[PDB]
Amino acid sequence: GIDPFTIEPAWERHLQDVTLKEGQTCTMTCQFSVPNVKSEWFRNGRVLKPQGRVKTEVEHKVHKLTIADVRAEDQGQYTCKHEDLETSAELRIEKGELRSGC
Repeated sequence: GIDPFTIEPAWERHLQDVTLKEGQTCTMTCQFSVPNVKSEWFRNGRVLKPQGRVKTEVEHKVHKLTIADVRAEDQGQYTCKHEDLETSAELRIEKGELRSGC
């Protein structure tokens, strides 16, 4: 028969929409079927570069975006794209005092 034991690129777990308060470290993850491959990150359409708060990590299949001490400006629907295949999630900073304090 077929039995595809080989793993063709797939966005099996799409980027997840994270909502948090400022100052927290973010980690937006997504599962790209291919082991140890890199991808281009986009924040609101813009190519994301791991500068300052941002760190671009990659696991076996899952790709992660680490953002230490996030701000409301660190939002911007993140898209993890590997050439052809892409995924996206809206990053949301909630925020302030009401329902976002202690």
